[PDB]
Amino acid sequence: ENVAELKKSFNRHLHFTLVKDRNVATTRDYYFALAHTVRDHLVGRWIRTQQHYYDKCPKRVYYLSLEFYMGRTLQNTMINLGLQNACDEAIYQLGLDIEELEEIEEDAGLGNGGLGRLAACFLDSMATLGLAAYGYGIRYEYGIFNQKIRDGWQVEEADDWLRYGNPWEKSRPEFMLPVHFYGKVEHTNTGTKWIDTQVVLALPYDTPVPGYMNNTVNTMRLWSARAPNDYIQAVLDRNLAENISRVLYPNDNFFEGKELRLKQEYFVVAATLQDIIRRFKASKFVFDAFPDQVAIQLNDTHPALAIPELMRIFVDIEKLPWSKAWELTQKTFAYTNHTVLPEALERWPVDLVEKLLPRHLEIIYEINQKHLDRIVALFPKDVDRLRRMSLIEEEGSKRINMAHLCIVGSHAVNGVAKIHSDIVKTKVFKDFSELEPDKFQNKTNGITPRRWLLLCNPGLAELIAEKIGEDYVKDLSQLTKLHSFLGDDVFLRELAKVKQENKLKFSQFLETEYKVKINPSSMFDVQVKRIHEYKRQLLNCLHVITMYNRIKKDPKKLFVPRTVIIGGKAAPGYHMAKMIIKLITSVADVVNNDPMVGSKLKVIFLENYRVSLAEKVIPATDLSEQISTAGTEASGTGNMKFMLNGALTIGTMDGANVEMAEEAGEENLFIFGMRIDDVAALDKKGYEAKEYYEALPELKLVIDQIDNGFFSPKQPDLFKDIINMLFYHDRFKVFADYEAYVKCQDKVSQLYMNPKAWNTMVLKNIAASGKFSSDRTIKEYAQNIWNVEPS
Amino acid sequence: ENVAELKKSFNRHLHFTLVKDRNVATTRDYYFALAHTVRDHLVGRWIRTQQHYYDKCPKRVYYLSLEFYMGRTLQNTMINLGLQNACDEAIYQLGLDIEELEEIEEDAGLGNGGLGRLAACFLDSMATLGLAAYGYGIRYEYGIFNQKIRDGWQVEEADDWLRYGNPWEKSRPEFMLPVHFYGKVEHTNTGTKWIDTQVVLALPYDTPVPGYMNNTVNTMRLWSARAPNDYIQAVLDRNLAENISRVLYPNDNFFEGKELRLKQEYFVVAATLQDIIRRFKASKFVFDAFPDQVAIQLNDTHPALAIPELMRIFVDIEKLPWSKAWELTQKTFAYTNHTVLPEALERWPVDLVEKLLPRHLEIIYEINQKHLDRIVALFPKDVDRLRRMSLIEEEGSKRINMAHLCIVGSHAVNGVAKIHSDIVKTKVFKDFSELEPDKFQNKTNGITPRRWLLLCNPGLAELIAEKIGEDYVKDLSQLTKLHSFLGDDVFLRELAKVKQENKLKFSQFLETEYKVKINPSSMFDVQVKRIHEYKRQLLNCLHVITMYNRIKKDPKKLFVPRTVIIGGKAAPGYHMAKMIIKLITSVADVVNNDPMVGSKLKVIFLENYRVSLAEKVIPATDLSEQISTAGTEASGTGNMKFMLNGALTIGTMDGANVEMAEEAGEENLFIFGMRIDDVAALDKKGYEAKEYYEALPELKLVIDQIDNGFFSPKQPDLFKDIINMLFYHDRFKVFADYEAYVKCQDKVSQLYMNPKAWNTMVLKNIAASGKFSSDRTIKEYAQNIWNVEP
Ligand SMILES: O=C(N[C@@H](Cc1ccccc1)C(=O)N1CC(C(=O)O)C1)c1cc2cc(Cl)ccc2[nH]1
Ligand SMILES: Cc1cc2nc3c(=O)[nH]c(=O)nc-3n(C[C@H](O)[C@H](O)[C@H](O)CO)c2cc1C
Ligand SMILES: *Cc1c(COP(=O)(O)O)cnc(C)c1O
Ligand SMILES: *Cc1c(COP(=O)(O)O)cnc(C)c1O
Ligand SMILES: CC(=O)N[C@@H]1O[C@H](CO)[C@@H](O)[C@H](O)[C@H]1O
Repeated sequence: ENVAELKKSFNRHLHFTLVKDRNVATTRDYYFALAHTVRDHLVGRWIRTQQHYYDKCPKRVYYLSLEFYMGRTLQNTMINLGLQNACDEAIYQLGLDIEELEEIEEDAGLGNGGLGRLAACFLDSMATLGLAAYGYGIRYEYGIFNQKIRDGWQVEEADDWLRYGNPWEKSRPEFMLPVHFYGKVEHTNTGTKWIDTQVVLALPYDTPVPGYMNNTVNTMRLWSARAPNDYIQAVLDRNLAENISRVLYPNDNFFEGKELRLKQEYFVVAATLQDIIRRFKASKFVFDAFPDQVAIQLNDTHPALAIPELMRIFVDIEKLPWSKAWELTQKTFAYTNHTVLPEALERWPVDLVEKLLPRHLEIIYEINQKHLDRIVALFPKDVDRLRRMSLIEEEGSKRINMAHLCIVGSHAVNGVAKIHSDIVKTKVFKDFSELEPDKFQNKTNGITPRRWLLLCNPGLAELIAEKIGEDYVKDLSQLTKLHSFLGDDVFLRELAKVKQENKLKFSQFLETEYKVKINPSSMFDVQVKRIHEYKRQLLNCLHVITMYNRIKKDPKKLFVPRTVIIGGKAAPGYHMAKMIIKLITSVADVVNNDPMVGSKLKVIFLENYRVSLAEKVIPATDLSEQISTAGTEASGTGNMKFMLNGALTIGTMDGANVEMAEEAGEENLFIFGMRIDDVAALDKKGYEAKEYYEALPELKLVIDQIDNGFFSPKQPDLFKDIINMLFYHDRFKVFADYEAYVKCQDKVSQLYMNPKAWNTMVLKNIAASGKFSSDRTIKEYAQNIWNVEPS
Repeated sequence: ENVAELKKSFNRHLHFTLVKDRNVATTRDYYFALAHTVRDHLVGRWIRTQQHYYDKCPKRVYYLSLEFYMGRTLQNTMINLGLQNACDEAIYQLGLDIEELEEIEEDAGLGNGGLGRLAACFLDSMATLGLAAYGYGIRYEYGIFNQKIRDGWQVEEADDWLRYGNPWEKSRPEFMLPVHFYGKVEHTNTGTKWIDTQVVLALPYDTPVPGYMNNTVNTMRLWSARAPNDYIQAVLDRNLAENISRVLYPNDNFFEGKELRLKQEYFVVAATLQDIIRRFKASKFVFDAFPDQVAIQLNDTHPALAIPELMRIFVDIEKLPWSKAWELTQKTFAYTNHTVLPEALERWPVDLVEKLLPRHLEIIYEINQKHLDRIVALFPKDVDRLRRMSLIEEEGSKRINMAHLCIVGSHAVNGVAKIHSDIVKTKVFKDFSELEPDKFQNKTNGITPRRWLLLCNPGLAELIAEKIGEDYVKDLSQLTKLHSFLGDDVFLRELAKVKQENKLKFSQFLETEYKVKINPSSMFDVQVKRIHEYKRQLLNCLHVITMYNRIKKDPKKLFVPRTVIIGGKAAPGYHMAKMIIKLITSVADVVNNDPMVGSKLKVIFLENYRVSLAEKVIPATDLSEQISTAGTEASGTGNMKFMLNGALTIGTMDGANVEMAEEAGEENLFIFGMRIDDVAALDKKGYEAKEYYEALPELKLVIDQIDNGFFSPKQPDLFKDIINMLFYHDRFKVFADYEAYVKCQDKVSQLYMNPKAWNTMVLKNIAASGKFSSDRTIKEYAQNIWNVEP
């Protein structure tokens, strides 16, 4: 009945929408035909959901982020709507392979990593929980670049994801808005005027966000820059305004103070706030109840400008008195802190802001005066306190500390993991938290069980549902029921078979994609995340070389075989990250082609790591590498995906790793290396990498091989830069955790030789992953920050 | 496809396609819902038509043009498909106004004027005649600019026609192709290689072209430039390649040798030829029969590069020997000449071509040598003949004469009107026509009766069909049957009522759009075409001022009232055209606000003249101004639209105007002024505008008022530039035709006072318009140049 109508709709779309028949249709046409067939099932509910929010007017949540790492939409939509099985059958009956059609879809890679994926995971949870929430960002013409490996090096290729069209976005021409830039401030008797500005239009594109089996369809609104309204040159120059939403800055945890980036931040903030204000004034709910109807979450400081923009609107446009506007503003905004790394901190030079946003610079100054006046009144003698709490930094050049603007403009500030939120509250912003202790909170990150379990690992989800029901999908805490099977050998072998099939499926991937032959029974050791010195795939590379030498030493020694996979993109300007990639492809080349090691150890640099590819490798993983230096990874989410999918974790007591051990029992994770306190002690005492290289014979060998050209014969000093940083500038102490790491790694393999105990531990991990659902994360945000409830 | 199912489809699209309901839908959503509803009716026939061409493999026609002035598509499609009445009813039942929805659609203004509209009219006729024809152009992101009038001056606004989406285009991703630029030529032992080039991808977008009531749906394929595959800057720099299809050059009859324009020309040529070759090799058809399967018409010299590109492909890629390739090339191409005006002539500097297209420059040189060798062999003593017939001009800087390249690479060359084709053949290219007399031809232009009668003037089409049947739609020569009603007073009054209702409808337009109050019973005097010194709306402006003074002179004099309308866009760099516009808005301001003239004379500068707006004003017109200097307007097509729609013509013996008099009887048109020979005689003898200003008292007054600030008090010398050109540099002799013009105009008004005789003449015009159908034009092209059949 349903299968029949689905095949009918597909043929209808292929004909009328793609203008094709079965003899001339391309694979891309079949994908689009299916996408349209599935898309139609979203319309009724999307209209009803948005209409419901208008009628019953519940408090609305607006997740304002410069990034939304959404991945592919077809499968996700089919699943949340309960149409996957019917569609799978419809496509099969028509003689096609749904998997092939699914591969046609481009990832919507409008994010760099964890930050943009958290936003994506949050949209899915907010819809599944039935909250009146909206995602607001920029519709980048180009997302995170596609990565290629040339002569072992990363090469960037433009990610032209819209070239063939996106059936999942809906232009909303009637809501276009003008955004202002430059110009000059004019203080009149009717109020202050921001005049002589250049205008860039913002056209919003709505993408539906289907809740998991609940008839709710929320919206993700992305803005695209358009020019307003020598002739030829004047028309070509329209490219200049449209360049604002042209490309996503491909840096993870790195502030790049480019003027264009500033424009993107203001662009999305101005369009968004105007749209929210307009929706408020049409709600039939004059802004007294604004914050009882509106909640705006600042995802990192990127949209910090939203604070003085709201004030600008309230004061300059709506004519509200400063005091009242300031109060509403704080009740409206909440700020989420995502990192304590110095290079990620946004500090915009007042000069640049003055030229681009002169009125906003005056507003920020005013906020700062009112702010410092309060502090001067309570702590008179304390002069330096004012210096430390100011939104303005006069170090060399004067600049705005965006993080401080976010704190004073918000009623709630949160970190993303216990350890991180603690550091944010008591160390980094001690001066602020002391004054307003109730302001700072923690909201441990999470991942959505739909995309990261049900979609990416159907085999595992089925096994679990077979044993404990399907309720866990909407309430992952349900996974603890998996404990009852701890001594169940048949279940443990079923668990091990699912993982075995994931590995085989992914092995097929690696062999067609890459030269090398993979040992499907080897242990899959994986580290996939953005290349960073702080995340240390370098430390991992030190271990791979160690295992290499060891085999070369004693060839016939009983060695648990491994397929080591390291994948991730480096920001374009990050030289060390790029050197580390080359170092890894070099090592692999030597290991994979050495006859004495052969099928014992294989190394793969998984290129173009991205959301759709994460969905493949993660379910096939046995060992998840989460080895950042303690105190560096604010939270992490990749660690959670691997835990939910049956992999054991080797890592430090950092970010959310700590809470994973808490939930699963430290004994059921391979924790190692320095802890927050240990890195501190070492810092005070002073770190000298040279000493470990001295003490550690296995390390000295690894290092001498790198620095001598053993892994770059034609370029003997190619890795000279890596050697120098490690010996004289390693802020992340690679050599200091090397011994504990290799020791920890040895124990992992020992446990791997015992299938029954390895799988018993995996079970304890999966049964303990319930806390890491973004459904739980969102619930806490909802009741402790946004003050909202399901609809 | 009746009313109930049409309303159903509309609601379905509004819901699933526009994601709306009746309470939140916008007017734009309603337009799109209807467009999609109508579009669906094209799919079956479009797939079957293209499939038919593959199976039965008839010789195909490819109209290669840098311009396609298509206008709006909804109404046209509804009409050619016989769905207009049903849709009209469906939309009405749903509580909407189809006229309002139709106004939402943007014109597809991918052309400047006559040249691009001729291409558009040809696509409609080729589909109605059932020919296997394709239109190949560039999908400009921006078409001809939208014109605004600020402080009486034209201002240009970007024509962002794709902003909200084009439901009539279909991306054809599987046929994307790479186009090459720059690089360098490498002569090897395996053949010549064009290497180290930069690549720009070309993605084609197909638009259906429905034939009139015949199940045929052809294709118009437009190419869009896309880049292949410091980081941020590198991605932004992708804008540079995509800039190739960014904007239409807004010049009419004017060559602007900009490098970007050269890129556009090669771009469309390279993508098009590769696509045609590929389709040829898949036809199930050896390039021996290539020209028996392919015909490529060069619309003006703009795609001239297609000749050495085809050769490049045949020789460098397909490895054919030069002689064989050259033969197939000539049998493939045919060239159409659209103008004899010097500023429109394409002469690209060999330097620029050398850098951008080094391999094509070598090919053009080779063609020129083989060409001159032939001429040297037949006319040894004649040295200067070689200089005159060369594709290369060494005057100052060396440059390529694109027109000469088109002549030698084509087997047929045609003009667009008898008088023009004659000049092209015997005067301009005498050296070539003498050698190959059979090469040069004429193919008088035409307009499609669908868009230009049935669509734009439903009232007239109905009246005609009521009296002589509907066969005239597909065979306009049928209009001669209208003669039988020449003495029929009731028919003549019915004819006059249709024109009366057009005027009222358009008057509603002019009053809401413009301040002024219009006399619906006044004579609508109209001149709408691109602003050009050669088209002379200036001469027209001299007459308006004349009528003005006359009224001021004798207020109570019996004067047939007029609503004078002049509209058109000036190219951005054309200073004189812009000055003339300002001069016209200035005059209007004075006339329209002068209490002594009042409702006697009103002047309007119809802004943003374009295809959809032509469809409104043309049917409402009584008098059509076709007054270019004799010998300047190669043909004209606006003249034909007005004739088919019931307007009388006042004009010179130029372009197709001459043939209009031939068909309708010179007596039934208001011809005047110098003729081709008269302008020549005056040229030899020397023209001195000062003498007419001397002799003509009415003229002297007009001129003194202009030059003294009567029409620009705050800027007394504002029109100084206009005065100078008219006295010392008027290549188009405005003062010389002024007297004959005003005299001719006086007679027009005299005939207008006699409704029965005016309408009797209009009837003789309409009944004689059959020759000007583009169906007849295409039939002649098909049997005498392309050698193709339905
Ligand atoms: O564009 C059409 N369908 C659309 C269908 C579509 C819509 C959204 C996403 C993917 C596909 C189409 O093919 N594309 C939009 C993409 C782009 O903008 O690049 C590609 C279309 C159907 C049709 C049918 C007729 Cl009869 C005439 C013109 C037509 N265009
Ligand atoms: C038929 C014709 C077309 C012209 N088109 C243009 C044009 O498109 N742009 C421009 O800048 N000038 C144009 N001109 C003006 C020309 O370049 C030159 O400036 C004047 O003719 C010198 O008086 C045109 C002139 C003529 C006669
Ligand atoms: C989850 C995810 C990340 C974040 O990974 P971490 O290891 O937690 O930094 C990055 N990239 C992609 C594509 C992801 O799916
Ligand atoms: C037909 C047409 C033209 C050509 O008119 P002429 O009077 O022949 O110059 C130019 N522009 C538009 C919009 C047209 O419809
Ligand atoms: C170069 C150019 O645009 N020429 C124009 O071509 C059209 C189409 O043939 C003619 O009707 C017109 O008189 C002529 O001015």
